[PDB]
Amino acid sequence: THHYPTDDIKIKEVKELLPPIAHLYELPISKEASGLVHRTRQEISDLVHGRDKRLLVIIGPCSIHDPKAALEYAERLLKLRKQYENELLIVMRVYFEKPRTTVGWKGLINDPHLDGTFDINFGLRQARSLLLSLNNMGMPASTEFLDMITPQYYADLISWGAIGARTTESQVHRELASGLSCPVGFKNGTDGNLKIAIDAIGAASHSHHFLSVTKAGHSAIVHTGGNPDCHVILRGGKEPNYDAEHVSEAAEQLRAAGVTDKLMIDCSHANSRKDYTRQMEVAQDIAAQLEQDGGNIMGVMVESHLVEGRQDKPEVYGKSITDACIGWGATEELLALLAGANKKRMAR
Amino acid sequence: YPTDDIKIKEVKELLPPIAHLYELPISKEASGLVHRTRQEISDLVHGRDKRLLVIIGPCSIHDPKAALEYAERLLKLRKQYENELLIVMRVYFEKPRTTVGWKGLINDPHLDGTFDINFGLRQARSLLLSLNNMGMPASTEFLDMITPQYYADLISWGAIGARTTESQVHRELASGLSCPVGFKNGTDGNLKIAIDAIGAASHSHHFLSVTKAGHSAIVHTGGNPDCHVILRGGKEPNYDAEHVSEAAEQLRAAGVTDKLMIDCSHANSRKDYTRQMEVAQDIAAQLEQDGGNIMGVMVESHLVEGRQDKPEVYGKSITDACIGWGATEELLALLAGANKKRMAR
Amino acid sequence: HYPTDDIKIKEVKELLPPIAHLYELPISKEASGLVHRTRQEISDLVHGRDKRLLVIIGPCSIHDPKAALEYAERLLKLRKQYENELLIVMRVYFEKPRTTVGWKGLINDPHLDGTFDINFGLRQARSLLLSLNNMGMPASTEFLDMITPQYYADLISWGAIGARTTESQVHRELASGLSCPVGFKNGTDGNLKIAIDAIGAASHSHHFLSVTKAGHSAIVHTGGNPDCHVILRGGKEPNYDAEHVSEAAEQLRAAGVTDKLMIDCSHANSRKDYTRQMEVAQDIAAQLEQDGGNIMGVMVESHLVEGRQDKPEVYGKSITDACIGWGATEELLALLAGANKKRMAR
Amino acid sequence: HYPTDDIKIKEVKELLPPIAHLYELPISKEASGLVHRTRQEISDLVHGRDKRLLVIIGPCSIHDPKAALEYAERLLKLRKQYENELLIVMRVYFEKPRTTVGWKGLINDPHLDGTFDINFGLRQARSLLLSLNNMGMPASTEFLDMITPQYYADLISWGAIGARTTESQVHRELASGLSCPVGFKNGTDGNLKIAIDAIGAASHSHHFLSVTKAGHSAIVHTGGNPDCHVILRGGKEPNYDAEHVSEAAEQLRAAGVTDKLMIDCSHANSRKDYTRQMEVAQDIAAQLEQDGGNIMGVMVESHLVEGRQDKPEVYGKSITDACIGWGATEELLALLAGANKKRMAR
Ligand SMILES: N[C@@H](Cc1ccccc1)C(=O)O
Ligand SMILES: N[C@@H](Cc1ccccc1)C(=O)O
Ligand SMILES: N[C@@H](Cc1ccccc1)C(=O)O
Ligand SMILES: N[C@@H](Cc1ccccc1)C(=O)O
Ligand SMILES: [Cl-]
Ligand SMILES: [Cl-]
Ligand SMILES: [Cl-]
Ligand SMILES: [Mn+2]
Ligand SMILES: [Mn+2]
Ligand SMILES: [Mn+2]
Ligand SMILES: [Mn+2]
Repeated sequence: THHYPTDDIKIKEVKELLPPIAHLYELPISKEASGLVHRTRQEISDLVHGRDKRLLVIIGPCSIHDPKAALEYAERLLKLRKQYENELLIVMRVYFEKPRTTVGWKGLINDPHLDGTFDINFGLRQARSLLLSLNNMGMPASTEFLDMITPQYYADLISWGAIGARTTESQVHRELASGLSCPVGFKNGTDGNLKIAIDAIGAASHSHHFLSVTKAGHSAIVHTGGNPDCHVILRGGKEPNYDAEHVSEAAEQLRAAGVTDKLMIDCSHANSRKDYTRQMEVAQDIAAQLEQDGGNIMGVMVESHLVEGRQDKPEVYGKSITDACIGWGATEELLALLAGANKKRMAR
Repeated sequence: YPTDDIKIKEVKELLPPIAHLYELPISKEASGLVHRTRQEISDLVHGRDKRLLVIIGPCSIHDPKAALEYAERLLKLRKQYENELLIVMRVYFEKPRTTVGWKGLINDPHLDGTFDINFGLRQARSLLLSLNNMGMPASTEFLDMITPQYYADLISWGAIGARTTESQVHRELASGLSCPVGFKNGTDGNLKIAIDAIGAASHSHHFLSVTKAGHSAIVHTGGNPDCHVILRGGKEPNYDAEHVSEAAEQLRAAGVTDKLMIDCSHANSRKDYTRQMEVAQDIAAQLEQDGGNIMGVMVESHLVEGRQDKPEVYGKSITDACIGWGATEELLALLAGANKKRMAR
Repeated sequence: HYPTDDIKIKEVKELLPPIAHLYELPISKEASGLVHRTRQEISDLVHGRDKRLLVIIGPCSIHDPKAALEYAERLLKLRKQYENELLIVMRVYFEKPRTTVGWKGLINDPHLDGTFDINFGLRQARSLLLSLNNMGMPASTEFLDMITPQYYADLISWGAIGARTTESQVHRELASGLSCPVGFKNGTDGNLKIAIDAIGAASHSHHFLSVTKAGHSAIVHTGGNPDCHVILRGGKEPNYDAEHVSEAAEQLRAAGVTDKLMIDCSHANSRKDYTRQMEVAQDIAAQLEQDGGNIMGVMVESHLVEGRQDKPEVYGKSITDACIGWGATEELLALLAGANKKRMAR
Repeated sequence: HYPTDDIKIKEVKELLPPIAHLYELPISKEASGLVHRTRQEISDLVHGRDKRLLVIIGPCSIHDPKAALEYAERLLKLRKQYENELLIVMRVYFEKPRTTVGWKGLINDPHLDGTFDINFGLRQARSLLLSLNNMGMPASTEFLDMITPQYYADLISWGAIGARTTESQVHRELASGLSCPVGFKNGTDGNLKIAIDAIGAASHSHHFLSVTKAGHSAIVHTGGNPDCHVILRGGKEPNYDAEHVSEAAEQLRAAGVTDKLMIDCSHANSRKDYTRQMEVAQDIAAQLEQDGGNIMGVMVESHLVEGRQDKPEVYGKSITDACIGWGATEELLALLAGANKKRMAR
């Protein structure tokens, strides 16, 4: 050439996203939602720092692919949230995407129509809409943040947030966490590395900068204040790491690092060895721990839907199309089991 | 009750990419150097050419004057060894860290906690343009999904670091970077995350970023066919023939390019800069014997050797310790001679 | 350091960008067909290819979307009724420029209380414009600035540049890039030269500054607008009569631009008296019956209820210039249709 | 789906936001001081708190920054020499509006070749404006649209709204938020009322659409500009003489706005003849000697070299309106200095 091309050589298309502010204008957080979010955050902070011995329970589908079923799930769960409010602090898992190495559906935000149309403007509007409806009905929500831009669209509706095993060591994700309004859980690494999560809590506690967009949708540098409400999530690795031996080892490491030694345990994913029928075993092991001692457990995580298992196409209502989940009946047993176990712990 | 930006001190709009692009447009010559160098590196990744890519330079740039002088010296050697080595300057603006400390030239250019990013972005672009204009291609690590909009048009080779190789969004980024991309193996030696990254990054993805004009955007990528692995050590170093052979088998097994890069520094030197030469000597011996799966090396080098906590000495690192200029001359002559023998078979 | 920037500015507030409104209110297929078709139909009148009369008719200003829609439903019946003689397009002006303090219109101040809720005002304007086209009623508007068109010009079948801006270079540059045909009003005191010059200017390629659909400062490069014409709206004295029309047509021909024009029955032509709009229309009818070859359109200020009021108390009654009511509007349209039917039969 | 959007648009491209230019060319302390003081000094003249004569003087249009700066160096000596009698501010206008095709000025088309490199034009305009303020020469300009002021109004000590836009509502809204004092020109044909009306309007709070310094669609809420005044530039006939000044003053007083005004020596007051600016100046000088209490300023079109040329071949000679040369400028300023020196004895 004269001028050889060097910009966007491997880019098919860049399209504007509607700014966060457009979504916020259509769907402003209500007074009720605001109160629920503010309260639930403070309450979760109390658990993280050992000021309250109630058990945080992040529970719900692996991924949200159908708002209607999410809203029905929320209705059922709400009754249990209330029933168990003295023993457990129940928050719905509302993740819009499962990260994956191979190609496949990129979730409800990226691809709301489930057909590779990538209608993100729609997806983001749908995602905000659901999160607002959840908070309005009295069901707080949690989610995993996969990038540094989506939080501007709906983090104001999030009571608890996660950074996944594949990004816990990522500098920029730690930076993000240090500025999220909600408490944040850092999952241990894919193969069980706990150190990255312990390091992440220390890092995310401090002030940081990272790049994102303003609510008006423009390139921005963000200066964080630190997030003092971070904690570990044990989700297994090569072997599961839910039992008392592992919880006690993690707590030693946490204390040795001088960060909170209250942690959360995932009943699904690697701790269930990718088998949804084993989540109850994990919970039952956690129940047992809480009865004997369990001083370092502040939370658990469970993959649960209306209907159990999984499907590869979205044919059955309330049935996951990502990781398999325990159905509603087992959800009822699992929660009873945890509430009764924790009732005793709080009394001791 | 407030629920938004509870833990945010400030959100500040940046000058858009178009502003920096207006002040510092890529020149014709620089676009040719970038275009050519990218293809040349693609040829190494895909086994078309047997020159050895050498990504060499400071751990991190904290002073552009010293980087330009470094580049001037390096350029003569890039030219001298062009039939055996494809020399490209390491121009990394930041070293990621867990503890508190300096966040690099882009984030904090004045080295004083002022975080003058607009200036940092300008200075980074300015340096990269100057380097390309003098004949020196540049390489960098991309730590997020927005900075590439400011200066990726000037980068001939990019890296994704050990701590981000497994991150989905960073792989999605890699899938639309105009340059070839190296993925580093995990902090403790995990090669699979890099092998998976190359696979993921060869496909078309979507990720969020900004347009050149600074507006929140969705990016639809075409996939990046020119990705490869970088061996940078783990619990043990992984630079030797035995580790190379195992990585190459796993790469072939995965159906991705089995040509890789070996970092002489970081966890392969185990943070002793004086051990880089020893790693390079082992690499040289591999190239002389066979070394068919090696397409490149990485070396942390500066004008003056070692490191210092404050930028007192000119041309000396304030992040990881580097070999100095004399050792650099020796290492490059060494690798040139060894690869000459490889290429002749 | 002394401050020198924004010294007399209370506030600068970023708006929602056009793309935000366009996403909530995309133009429908049906509204697109109507807009596209009506612009071409008007082009054909402007250039003498069709002899139907363009009738820009409706409220002085829109202050109540409900009444606007009711007005449209009634007007639609007549648009259809007279479609062989008249091309009826609804007047949908959101603001009346004024010199003194007062309401700045439905876009700038939709709540009519000086809250200046512009985001709401732009949304409601777009929404009203979309509902109008969807029911079969094309819309017309005056563009007062260079940024508002990005929010709703896609919904506009005919656009005006008023007496106070016809001579404005930047408004001529705007007109040169508007998707719709454009009418330029003669000056406040009757100056026609500014409108003739405007047509010439607007037919050529220009640049002017605005925003992109995403809301970013932009330079706009236009193709030129071949479908501009003049609008006679009076001055010191009215200029609607055959003798004024005749002279304006000669001056248009001498400038090498279209000698087909529009006559406003209202404003300075009615001497600010809405009960004279019918007399102007009667004079126009008499011209169309005799010859009237240079008339391609008329403008009428019309509402559900006649007159004007200071506060919006009575439903369907103007809060800006006094308009004829619905009954008078039926008579005025019958008169014009009847006169033009005869013109078209020659 | 028929197309309805941007049908007659060739291209919309982003403009660098104001903040990009402000980052590269921040106002200096010195320039901020000069601007601040000069604006204050001019408001004093507008309201008759001081009796020095504002002289807006310089090229019709800027097409070459080098000549502009050279011109400024020469003017600076006389600005200093006459500082007790005259307040000399350089005319730094980047474009002359026109009806026919031709050069669209230094901002729109800095390369004088039809390439419309507007980013470069805005940059060059701000650059020149900053250099002028830094050397000690304050600057004045005409604002043609609602966006360009965001790029350099912080460097402007006096602004003009031209004859073709004085009646424009949006341009009055702009004026009401401009940090400098503003002169409104009488109409093209001599109409003074639009300018008197403009002063009233611009004194109040208004809204208008523009962009934020960051380059995004915005609504601007202004505070009102108390420092507006009329500029008499002729029309149907020259309006520089004592009788016309007296009529204008009476009319200003009746509208309850400042009866201090500016008289343009050029344009229609010179009958388009650059050799008559000295004659107008002489008439003004005789008024200042006798009484001239309503005069607060004059405008003059002046360059290094007299006359005009179609192509920018000769250095320092206008390619728009013909100007007096540097020699006649020296004579014209000495004349006005001496006459106002006498006026100031009363
Ligand atoms: N708005 C986020 C914080 C954030 C700001 C800016 C960018 C990204 C995230 C929260 O309230 O948690
Ligand atoms: N501009 C980048 C690709 C990219 C586009 C958009 C966002 C991020 C990265 C390149 O040429 O490599
Ligand atoms: N979008 C307008 C033209 C326009 C573009 C940009 C700014 C202003 C107006 C139309 O289609 O008529
Ligand atoms: N910045 C201008 C005022 C202004 C603001 C916004 C838009 C246009 C003009 C000044 O200081 O005079
Ligand atoms: Cl934008
Ligand atoms: Cl656009
Ligand atoms: Cl602003
Ligand atoms: Mn899952
Ligand atoms: Mn390093
Ligand atoms: Mn009216
Ligand atoms: Mn002139």
